[PDB]
Amino acid sequence: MSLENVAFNVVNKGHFDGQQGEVPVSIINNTVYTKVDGVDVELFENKTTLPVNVAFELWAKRNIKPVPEVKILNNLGVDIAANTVIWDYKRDAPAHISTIGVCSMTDIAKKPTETICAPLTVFFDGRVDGQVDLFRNARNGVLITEGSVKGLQPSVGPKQASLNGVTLIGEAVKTQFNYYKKVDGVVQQLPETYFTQSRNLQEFKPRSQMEIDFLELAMDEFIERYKLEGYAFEHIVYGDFSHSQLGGLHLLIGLAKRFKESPFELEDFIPMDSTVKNYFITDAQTGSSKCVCSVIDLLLDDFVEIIKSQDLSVVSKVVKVTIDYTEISFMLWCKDGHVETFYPK
Amino acid sequence: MSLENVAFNVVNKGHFDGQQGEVPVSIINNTVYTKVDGVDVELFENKTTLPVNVAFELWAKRNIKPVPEVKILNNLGVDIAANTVIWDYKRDAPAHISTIGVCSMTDIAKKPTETICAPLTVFFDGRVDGQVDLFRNARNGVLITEGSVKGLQPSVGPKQASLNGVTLIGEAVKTQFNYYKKVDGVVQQLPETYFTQSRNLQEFKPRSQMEIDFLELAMDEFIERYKLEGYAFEHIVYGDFSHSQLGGLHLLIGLAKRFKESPFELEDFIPMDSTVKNYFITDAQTGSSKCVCSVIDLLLDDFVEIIKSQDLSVVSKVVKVTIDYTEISFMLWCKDGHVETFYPK
Amino acid sequence: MSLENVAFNVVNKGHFDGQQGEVPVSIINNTVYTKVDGVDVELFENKTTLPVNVAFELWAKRNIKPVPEVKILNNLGVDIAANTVIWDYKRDAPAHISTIGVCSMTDIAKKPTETICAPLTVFFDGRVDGQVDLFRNARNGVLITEGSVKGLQPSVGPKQASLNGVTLIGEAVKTQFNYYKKVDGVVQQLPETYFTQSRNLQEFKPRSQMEIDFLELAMDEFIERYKLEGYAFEHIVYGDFSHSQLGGLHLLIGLAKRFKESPFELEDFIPMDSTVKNYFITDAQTGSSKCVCSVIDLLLDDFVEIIKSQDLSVVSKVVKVTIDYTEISFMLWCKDGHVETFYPK
Amino acid sequence: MSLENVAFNVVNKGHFDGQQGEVPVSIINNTVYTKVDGVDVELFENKTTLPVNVAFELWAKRNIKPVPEVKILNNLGVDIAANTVIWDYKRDAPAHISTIGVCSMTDIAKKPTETICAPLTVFFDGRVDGQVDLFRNARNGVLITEGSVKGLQPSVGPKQASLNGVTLIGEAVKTQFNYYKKVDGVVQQLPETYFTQSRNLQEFKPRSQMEIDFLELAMDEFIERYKLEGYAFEHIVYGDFSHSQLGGLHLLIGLAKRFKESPFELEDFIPMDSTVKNYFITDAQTGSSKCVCSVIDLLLDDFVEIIKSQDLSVVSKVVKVTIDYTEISFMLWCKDGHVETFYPK
Amino acid sequence: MSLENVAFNVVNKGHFDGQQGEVPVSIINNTVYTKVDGVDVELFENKTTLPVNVAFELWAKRNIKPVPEVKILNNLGVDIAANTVIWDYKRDAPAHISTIGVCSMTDIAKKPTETICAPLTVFFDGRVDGQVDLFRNARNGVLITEGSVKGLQPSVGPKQASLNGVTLIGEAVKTQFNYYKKVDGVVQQLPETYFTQSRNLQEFKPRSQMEIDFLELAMDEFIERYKLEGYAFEHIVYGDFSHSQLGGLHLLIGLAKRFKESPFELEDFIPMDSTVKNYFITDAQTGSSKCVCSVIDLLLDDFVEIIKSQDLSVVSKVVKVTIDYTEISFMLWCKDGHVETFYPK
Ligand SMILES: O=c1ccn([C@@H]2O[C@H](COP(=O)(O)O)[C@@H](O)[C@H]2O)c(=O)[nH]1
Ligand SMILES: O=c1ccn([C@@H]2O[C@H](COP(=O)(O)O)[C@@H](O)[C@H]2O)c(=O)[nH]1
Ligand SMILES: O=c1ccn([C@@H]2O[C@H](COP(=O)(O)O)[C@@H](O)[C@H]2O)c(=O)[nH]1
Ligand SMILES: O=c1ccn([C@@H]2O[C@H](COP(=O)(O)O)[C@@H](O)[C@H]2O)c(=O)[nH]1
Ligand SMILES: O=c1ccn([C@@H]2O[C@H](COP(=O)(O)O)[C@@H](O)[C@H]2O)c(=O)[nH]1
Repeated sequence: MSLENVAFNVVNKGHFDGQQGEVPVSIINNTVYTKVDGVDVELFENKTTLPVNVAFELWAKRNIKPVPEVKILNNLGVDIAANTVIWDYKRDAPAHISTIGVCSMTDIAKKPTETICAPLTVFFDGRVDGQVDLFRNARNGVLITEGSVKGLQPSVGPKQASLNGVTLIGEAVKTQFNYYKKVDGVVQQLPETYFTQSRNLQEFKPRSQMEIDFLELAMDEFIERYKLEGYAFEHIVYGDFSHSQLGGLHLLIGLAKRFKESPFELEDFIPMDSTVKNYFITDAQTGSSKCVCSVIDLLLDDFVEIIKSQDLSVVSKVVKVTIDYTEISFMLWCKDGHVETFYPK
Repeated sequence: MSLENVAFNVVNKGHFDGQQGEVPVSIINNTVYTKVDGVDVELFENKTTLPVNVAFELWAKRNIKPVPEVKILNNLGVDIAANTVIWDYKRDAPAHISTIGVCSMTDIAKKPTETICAPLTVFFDGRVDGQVDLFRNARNGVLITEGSVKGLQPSVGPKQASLNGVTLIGEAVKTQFNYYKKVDGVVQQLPETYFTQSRNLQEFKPRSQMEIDFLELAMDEFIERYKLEGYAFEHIVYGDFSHSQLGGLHLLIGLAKRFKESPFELEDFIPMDSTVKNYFITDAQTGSSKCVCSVIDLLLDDFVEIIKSQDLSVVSKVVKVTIDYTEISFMLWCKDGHVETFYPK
Repeated sequence: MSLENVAFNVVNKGHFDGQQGEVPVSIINNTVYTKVDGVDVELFENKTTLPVNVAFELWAKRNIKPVPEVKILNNLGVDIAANTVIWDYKRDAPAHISTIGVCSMTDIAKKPTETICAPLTVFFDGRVDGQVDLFRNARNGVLITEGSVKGLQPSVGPKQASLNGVTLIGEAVKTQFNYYKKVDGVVQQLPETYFTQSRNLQEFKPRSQMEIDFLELAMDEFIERYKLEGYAFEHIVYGDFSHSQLGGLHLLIGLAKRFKESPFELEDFIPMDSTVKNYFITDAQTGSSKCVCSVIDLLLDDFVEIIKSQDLSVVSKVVKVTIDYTEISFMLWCKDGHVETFYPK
Repeated sequence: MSLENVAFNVVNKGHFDGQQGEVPVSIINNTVYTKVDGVDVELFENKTTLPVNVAFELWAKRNIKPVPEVKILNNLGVDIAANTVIWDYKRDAPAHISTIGVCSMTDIAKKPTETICAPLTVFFDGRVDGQVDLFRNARNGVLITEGSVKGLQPSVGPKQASLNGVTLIGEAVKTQFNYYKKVDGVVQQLPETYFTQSRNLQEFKPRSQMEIDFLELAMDEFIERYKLEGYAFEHIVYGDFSHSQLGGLHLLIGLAKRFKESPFELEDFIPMDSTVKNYFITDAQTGSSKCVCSVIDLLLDDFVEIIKSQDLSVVSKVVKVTIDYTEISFMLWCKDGHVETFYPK
Repeated sequence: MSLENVAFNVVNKGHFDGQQGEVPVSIINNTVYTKVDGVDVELFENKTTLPVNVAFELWAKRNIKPVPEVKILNNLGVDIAANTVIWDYKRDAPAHISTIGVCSMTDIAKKPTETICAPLTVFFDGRVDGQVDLFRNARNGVLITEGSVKGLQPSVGPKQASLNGVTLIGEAVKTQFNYYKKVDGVVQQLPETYFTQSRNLQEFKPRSQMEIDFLELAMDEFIERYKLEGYAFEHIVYGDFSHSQLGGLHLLIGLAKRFKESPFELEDFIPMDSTVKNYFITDAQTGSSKCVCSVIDLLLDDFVEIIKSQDLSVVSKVVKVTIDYTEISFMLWCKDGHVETFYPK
């Protein structure tokens, strides 16, 4: 292993591919350059808190197959990955602080069977040879596979996965994984869970007829068709832009509908991958704004199921919803048997 | 006050909100990070010339209500703000070098009544309690209010204001201010003035029928309808792209019309907020370019009034137009009683 | 806890003392400044690989009582300290990567009784209340005390200790500790050991009559008086400067004698605290030099005991000597029953 | 003015001398280089908080004649210098944040007669032509001269001054100045004052017979000869190294006597020029140490006068002594009519 | 070749030694670290203008045998070295900008026989096999050897050379070289030359009886013994400290004599190796100072020969003296047949 060999692979293979060779490398400030035909070409700018030459090596060795989105791994308590780097593209940094068998500066072990790895919840990838059996022996672990594992009940994960920073539902490649988890040598039954949909504002695409209806129909028409009167969708989902403080607007599909008609600014003041996102939102059309607007991307059909499964008889309470394998707390406010607002915290 | 408490407020409230608490903070190079669930998340990248921890505190304490655009405050001679930070989003830096009662590293005073503040033109905000009366006592000051001030004649400011970096005409919030100014204890009569419209190229929206006509009609049709023959609109407003040096094109609406049909590059080589902007422009379609193209965004109706109020009998002269409370100099070139060009300097 | 409060303590108490207060702080590049009467004064320059604000906090909280030299702790396998920072003054950095109950960015636990601390060999300091009993309960640990511990046999440590970076034999303060060690809940019997003396070239002071004799007597006289003929002291201790490659010179006292008569340069190319030190040495008088000259500071009486306890009948072999609780390997070369050279590796 | 012209003067004249010319300059990180015969030579490393090219210009234009030590100017309330830079060699930075007529980035005025300079206490140097008369007209100012000023009573300053960072009593050049001060146009009578002597530990030289006696005589002999029994010189001046906490040792001459016999470490944790200095002291011989040891360098004859002019009848009190034109507070502790300790704060 | 292999050699061999291996390396800012037993140890701090990883490689590959001082190579017009790095310890940087066969980022050729090397004056080292014959074939070159070269007349170089930054007259190693030079394929006759002695102030040691006499005798006694009256040694060599501007003092031995009696400060404002050095000198005893004091270190016997070989009949003139193979210009000032001053420029 060598910095110059890593650069050679990046230049010739697009990432670290284990090829032999070296190229000349310059490091100046926080950027790595290589000399290409007499001129310097930037290969990598370190945006991490690691040393530039270390971040470069971890970046070059990132996993380039579809992998679980980082929010899923965090929610499952994954501490470290077995013999790979999960690159966190939202943070432009490794998803995990340490490595196993990846890099001499960051390795805590060469193999996940060493004792130092035993207390950590290690992520194992059943697509790599041998890792399923390592999971059967590991004390703490999470395993994904594309198919069945003998003697283990799977929990079916989300349909989408991350490929080189692109979140997608795979058609030429499988992105739908079974999930398994062990704690202290004991296989866990992962809970029934909803999954977030991981869409974004500018390219929001509906994924069900109900979501199509939400984008196509007027507000009162949609709530009428699906008999959603009294659940405060006008506030919660569509948003209330009538006052200086922006009311509601907590579901991504609701932001998408407003955005497609009228633009607004979202300051992502904690920029990481998480099931619930908090934005400093400023509506450009009205001047309505809100410092902390919590936003979750559930499939609209799923959100309706959740809200229709709540008792509306109490002024305020916390509602727990298992999402992405974690319990998300929602604030439910009601008045006279109707929803006033309902937002994730 | 404390760096870690500022970070706590940013993480939990989107900005500094006076809440008690602390979170762990890392500073590496010119970026501030906080540790969130075992990983570092970037909270702020310093693009200012202040120390990173100082810029972070001023940024977190920026004013998040609608405030006058920085170009107005500069034109009014404002030196410093009373108990707030005006963040200059065009420069990504504070609009003013010093503060009053904001930050221990940058404070020159805790209250604007101290003698050190007397010679400075201090900006007071009548929406904050007590500040109107501070203005009545201050030696040098500018005061904005949303309504009347007893015994003071107001100057009506622009319709738009800046909210979290978004320039807008408020509908749910008031952005139209009265302006007052004192110099050496004496209230000034602010001059009659036009106002720039603060629009941008990509999202340019007409704001009058004349501007609608400009975008909808052909060049000769528009000049004919409003009887503008001989005022060189073909050159000044529409632009002349026939030669290697780009001719004219000095009004934003004229750039907008060309841009909507044909893209071009504008290098903003002095990136700050100012009434007149200078761009290094390169027309992609023709290759016509100009190193310094001065561009002003007046409402088209206002620009027509201005140019029709000039004598066209002289080869060249400087025309003074009060705009944004400042005197803008225009170059007027005429030949045989017609305009040849007319551009701001 | 807060950066500004740490700076307040540094300015007012010389280190972190738990006092309430704050001062204004600036961070620019890798240096921390505070404003003192209108000007900036540097408080700390980060020479560590930690973030500047983190290194500053660990530095301010360094232990300022006599503590074991870092080489002893390393040799004893200490991984982390209980509720203190051992500052490594040779590296100008913390001696240990993590902390317990010191600093939010670096803490792995608030108390050493947490499970995450169990596999680490934690250093406990019996001078601090409660820590002896924590040692009795800890799974892995090293404990120093100034006196007896009930039911535990002590190993008497070196006479000297480090106080604010000053290695000294205490007269007004106790620097002589008893040592105890536990591995997996079992108290260890620490081995019989020599100790290095931790002296330096420029201020080398003899500590026994034999060392006095070495500095005072001529080479042949000293070897004769203590009947050291055939042990190659002429080479090993005095040094051989007759060839382009410097021969021998492996004991600090031998460097001291040459240095007091004739100066030379020692490049400390791995600058850390360790029992054996390696120097790139250049003799200024002769031009004799050697890239790797291993140097150990044993009391001369101790080194004579060691070398007189070796068999000299073999051409070459590795000799193991327990020093500072670790086994130091020496290379022993002999010819015709006499030493040729003998140096630590 | 130009960066490259400044570098030309530095290379050819040792400082800025107003010569015409330019040399090639490179700025990389915080260091300025120039190319000299094909290689880069470092000219200046910025240790200030100013921009590297700005600090370089102020450094090159530093005053290279004898000037008052910075501690005197600070004590006199000087805010800024007229047409010069006082370089603060203890901080390796300008003594004053702003300049007058020195540097375009830092100038607040070109001449001290401008209104912006009126509220500042401006330092004027009577050796420069015209500055005495500027002082007669300035509202706030301090003036030094080498001789009489018509109609103004002088206060005789210290014998020593700073020349290129060297504090000296001039023999070939005059370092003894008259001082004058104006506040709001009114000449002040500067108070009777002692002066500190500005000596250092390693090169401490006695400057009176009493100081000679202190270094030459034994402790009891000296106190006896000058009849100083009961004034706790044994504690205050000689120092008490018998306990873990170092007792007393508050006069530089007392540190000098110990240091000449036995070395110790002084951590200067607030590194600036000031009348009273605070050190984190560790005595190497005994291990006695103290986190905050306040140290003042008075001429011993002066300190005896001060302490013999105090009432010793009270347990504890604050004693005010005018020194370097400022009031220094001393803590006086007495028991049964004798001094227990007496130290500056 | 590889960064990590270079670090391995540095850690294990003190410099680059061609050994196989790798160690983990971190680069942060301008410093290279390696992890040694769980902690980071600084290996190299870049003070050059090259990229940190490039400077590190050139530093590790520096020549560690005695080599000509850089001032000699510069004076001989050497542009580049054949298959080695001459490290310039005065500048802490490579003596030459480019390399031949050393480092991929800096190499301009792998062998000096390539056409790109033909116009450069390449330094060849006859101690390395094959390089003498390369010199016979090179178009432009300088060759040093320890002995005779067939068919070439040598010029005997200085007695001293640089070994790892230590300038010395070798006793165990040869530092006295023959010099040869070729320009456009033609061997040059190097001129008769004096050599500077390369001594320093603090450790100045006389090297002849005349120099011994200078240090031992009083000023008038020495000038009398060697009949030097009228050559202004009182001014030129001893220095004149009677006025605010320091007079004379242009020979290092003269600085040494003053320094041994009385200290002064020398600011080396162009820090590089050169035959003539310019210092900003401040005399601590008198306050006499001079911004540009040119200082040359000739053996006193040599300087007397030079000055006694000048005509003293003219007010002022430039005197050319071949020194270190270059022509040094001296200013000679005379009055009434005696020297007034005589200093190098
Ligand atoms: O985690 C949070 C906290 C607040 N809010 C929004 O901020 C306001 C909180 O009001 P209050 O409960 O502080 O009165 C509401 O508009 C709510 O939608 C969120 O979206 N998420
Ligand atoms: O402040 C300026 C200066 C120049 N120009 C443009 O640059 C050219 C100036 O020509 P001249 O007056 O230098 O000949 C014209 O095309 C004019 O529109 C501007 O827009 N603004
Ligand atoms: O760890 C080491 C390795 C080598 N040397 C010195 O370097 C030389 C090693 O020679 P060799 O055994 O490589 O032939 C000897 O002078 C020896 O003293 C040391 O001091 N320490
Ligand atoms: O400004 C200060 C404060 C304390 N000390 C020293 O620190 C100790 C203060 O003790 P106490 O008054 O806090 O008990 C004494 O040894 C005293 O000499 C100083 O020198 N200067
Ligand atoms: O290259 C130089 C230039 C000047 N000086 C010194 O500076 C002064 C130059 O005076 P002047 O010839 O500028 O009058 C003299 O003291 C002279 O010794 C040098 O040493 N070297």
